[PDB]
Amino acid sequence: FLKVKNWETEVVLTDTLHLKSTLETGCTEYICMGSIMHPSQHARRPEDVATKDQLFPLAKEFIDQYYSSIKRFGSKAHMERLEEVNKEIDTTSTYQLKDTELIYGAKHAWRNASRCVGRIQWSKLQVFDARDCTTAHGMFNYICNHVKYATNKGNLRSAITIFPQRTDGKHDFRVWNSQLIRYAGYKQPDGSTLGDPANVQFTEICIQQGWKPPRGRFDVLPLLLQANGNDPELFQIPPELVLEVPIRHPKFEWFKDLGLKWYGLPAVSNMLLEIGGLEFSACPFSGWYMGTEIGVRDYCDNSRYNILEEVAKKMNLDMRKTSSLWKDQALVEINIAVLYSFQSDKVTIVDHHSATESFIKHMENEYRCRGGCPADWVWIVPPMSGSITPVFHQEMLNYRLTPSFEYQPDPWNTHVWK
Amino acid sequence: RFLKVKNWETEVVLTDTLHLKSTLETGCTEYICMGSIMHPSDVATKDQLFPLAKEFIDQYYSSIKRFGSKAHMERLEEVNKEIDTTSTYQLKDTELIYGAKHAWRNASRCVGRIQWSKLQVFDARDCTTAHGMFNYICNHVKYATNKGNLRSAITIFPQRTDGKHDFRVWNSQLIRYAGYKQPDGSTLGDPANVQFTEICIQQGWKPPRGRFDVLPLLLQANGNDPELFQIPPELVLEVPIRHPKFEWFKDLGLKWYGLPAVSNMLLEIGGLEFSACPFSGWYMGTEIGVRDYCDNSRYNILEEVAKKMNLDMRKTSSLWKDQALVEINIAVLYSFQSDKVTIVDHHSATESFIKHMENEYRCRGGCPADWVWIVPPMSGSITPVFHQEMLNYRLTPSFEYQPDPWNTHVWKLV
Ligand code: HEM
Ligand code: HEM
Ligand SMILES: N=C(Nc1ccc(CCNCc2cccc(NC(=N)c3cccs3)c2)cc1)c1cccs1
Ligand SMILES: N=C(Nc1ccc(CCNCc2cccc(NC(=N)c3cccs3)c2)cc1)c1cccs1
Ligand SMILES: C[C@H](O)[C@H](O)[C@H]1CNc2nc(N)[nH]c(=O)c2N1
Ligand SMILES: C[C@H](O)[C@H](O)[C@H]1CNc2nc(N)[nH]c(=O)c2N1
Ligand SMILES: [Zn+2]
Repeated sequence: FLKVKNWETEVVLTDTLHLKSTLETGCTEYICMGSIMHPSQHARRPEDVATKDQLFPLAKEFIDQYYSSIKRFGSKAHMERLEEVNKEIDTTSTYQLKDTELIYGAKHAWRNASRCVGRIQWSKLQVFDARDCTTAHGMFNYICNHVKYATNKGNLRSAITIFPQRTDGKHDFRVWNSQLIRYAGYKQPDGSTLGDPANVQFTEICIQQGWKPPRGRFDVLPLLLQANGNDPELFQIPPELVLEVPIRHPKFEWFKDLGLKWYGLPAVSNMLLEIGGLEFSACPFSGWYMGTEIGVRDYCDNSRYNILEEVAKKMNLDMRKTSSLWKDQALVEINIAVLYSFQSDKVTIVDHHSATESFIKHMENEYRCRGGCPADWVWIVPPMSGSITPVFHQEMLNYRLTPSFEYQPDPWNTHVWK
Repeated sequence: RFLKVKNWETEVVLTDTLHLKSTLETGCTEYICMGSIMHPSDVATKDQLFPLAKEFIDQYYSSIKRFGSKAHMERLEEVNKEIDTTSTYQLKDTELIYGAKHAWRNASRCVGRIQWSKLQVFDARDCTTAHGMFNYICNHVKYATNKGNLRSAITIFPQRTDGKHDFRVWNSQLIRYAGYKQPDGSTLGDPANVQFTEICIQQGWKPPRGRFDVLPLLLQANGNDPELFQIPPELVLEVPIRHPKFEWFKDLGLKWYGLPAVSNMLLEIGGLEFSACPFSGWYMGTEIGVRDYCDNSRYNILEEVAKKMNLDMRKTSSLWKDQALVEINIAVLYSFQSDKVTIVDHHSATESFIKHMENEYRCRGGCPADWVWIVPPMSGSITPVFHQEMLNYRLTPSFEYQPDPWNTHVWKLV
């Protein structure tokens, strides 16, 4: 047993779920790696060509968990499923999930994502089975339908589309984009950057693949889709599917003249979904934004759009010294505008006060029914106004449960072209 | 072996070898991280104390380029005789200074460590009575305050012996405002300090029952009952909080004290335990402006400030709390700088800490840092530390938490 305490309310919770932890965190009793971005390379099966004694134990564990989840441990269907997975592995070196197992696994990977403040929503996830896909054109069709369903004219719905699992590591399906909808970034001749600097490398690959860049500040990037290990292919998302929000301020009339906008649907497309030893290398998932992601990180990181200096100018703030807090003052105003703008256009968004409150409630729920909730304080606490949100004062235990979402390498570092 | 940390904003990568030198638990396991737990998890025997002392003496003589020297070997033998004959030993003055500075250098939660080697150490190990502790502390406050040009200092009282004769400052800081529960459930003054205020009152303190009453010192010498002392008011430097643009802000009636001086921690050097070791530096603005003034459980002034700002408080998404928070923190910094009382804003402090960290990695092989504490409680990602990977581990000498003394003291009178 391990207790976590909220230092604002004095609520103490007791964690037993961590006893089911599978993978190393990176920490030891002598060193804590809680702020390392990727602390551990402890995986569940070697790189590929997993033998029977390597894959079957992972499959048995997942099937066991699913059938226990539904109160059917030891049932005929459970025992039948085990022998079924045994035969498939024997005859194909892999196995295939039932539709129910796939949905269960995708929801539990989200439920297990310790870095995610949005998991109160975890069991409301629309799962699109795209395991019949064979080509980049088919991937594009599946993605377009995902975007259209999830956007829902601004009433955003959480969804995930699951493309065929990895077989041998040479026939991977991959979305080369980091998100389905991102803005381009361009290296200027003098040395500055136009657009989004995070995406300069990916933009150059698109350009180097034939994409004609409009060379603007908010150029929706094309999709670069790889099916069955083949060379990736470019597709333009139909603009009527890409919902965008112009950013204005409820007090500063001049704010709109900064020419800022952002897109409504965040859709992460470069993670790997791991279920029962199976690896889904293309599994784009989407929900909706917390305001700070755009207002604090996308707009105000120094290596991102870096707009703090410009906003502070128009606000006529004393920018001579840091102690005037001109950065902090402009940062607030920017995040007010982002929220006001989304809310004005009826595009789903959550502020960091409401999101963190919801997450404290989700923590309650999880400790009550499940005996714990893995949570990464470093990621859960919002990047502004940390201590006036409830999660700042909440102790959290972090451990790794399966199914899960994992990082994976950018495919241009590993793909051999044709 | 080596460990690498990366700054994701600059892509600077640093190599940590110093973590190999740690031999104290963090609390994490290989399968669970407790990096956000506030504290994870009578005194030492002869056999426990021998290697602890050896490691520290070895570290000291290595630091002065005298490892293996005749003086090094004689000091080890001298220390060993004392442990054998007395079950304990006494630090040399140079060792004490070195140890106190390195406890600071090793404090993984402290963002102000670029200053670590400029620490005035007051040796108070000859003190025997609470009156003596008062004198030592008044002198500390006066030296450290320096009419607003704050200087870092520590005063070190006698080390623990059998655990039955501890020296303790019962206060959590040397200067701190009282808090009073009211019968209607409200709180006057600082809610954080209600319990200690009650203790003082019971010991005979007559409270003014105001919003900013400087608490008395409650001082325990040699394990005796603690005794009350009033710090002379002219030694307590205070700053009235006003705002450079909101003329109404002064009418909030806010003030704070200029000298932060923590007095409830334990200083461990070579296995010796200094249970009374108050230390002082200067404030980072957010400590007062974000935590002291805006924590819901503290002075909790967000509502009143936001009211006077005419903000829409009907919905969170107006970010009225965030807007009021910045203005309060502007006022705190402007007020201290106008009165020429040393303070550091969080941007300047985090910037210096990154330079300190890099310097430490270059000259020492690492710098244990607790990201959860180093990142300021507001505007996190617009400071450089937010993007800095860090490694947390425990080196000694170190500052440690210890139980509040009223939970363990066995009383003597009547
Ligand atoms: C429903 C609304 C949701 C909200 C408001 C939300 C909120 C967030 C936020 C703010 C982050 C931090 C992102 C960053 O700093 O880059 C995050 C991380 C994450 N979210 Fe959620 N989320 C939502 C839905 C989902 C869904 C549907 C999934 C998957 C099915 C998911 C999985 C994850 C994962 C895996 C991470 C960790 C990312 C990483 O390690 O880089 N979230 N979430
Ligand atoms: C010189 C100026 C200094 C500054 C600006 C500074 C800044 C800070 C800040 C902001 C914190 C976090 C406090 C909190 O959030 O509660 C902290 C923690 C800490 N500081 Fe420093 N500090 C300074 C000097 C010192 C000195 C002189 C010492 C001891 C010799 C020290 C030892 C510590 C320790 C041990 C902690 C951790 C306390 C804990 O774990 O609860 N600091 N410092
Ligand atoms: N910071 C940079 N790159 C960078 C950009 C973005 C990210 C974010 C990674 N994660 C994206 C993510 C994951 C999970 C959730 C979200 N946000 C959401 N609300 C959702 C997405 C899908 C469902 S909810 C975003 C990290 C580094 C750089 C600046 C300059 C050069 S690189
Ligand atoms: N927040 C509460 N309690 C509370 C918890 C922690 C603290 C402060 C703990 N840390 C003090 C500290 C330690 C180290 C450095 C500093 N800050 C400084 N700048 C220095 C102090 C000495 C040298 S530098 C402050 C105060 C009240 C409560 C609300 C309601 C009931 S209790
Ligand atoms: C070094 C540090 O771990 C890194 O900058 C983290 C900090 N916390 C974060 N928290 C969230 N939600 N997203 C992030 O990208 C980061 N970055
Ligand atoms: C639960 C969490 O560890 C706790 O609230 C911490 C967070 N980080 C902190 N950081 C600092 N500097 N001071 C604090 O008191 C805290 N509190
Ligand atoms: Zn850890």
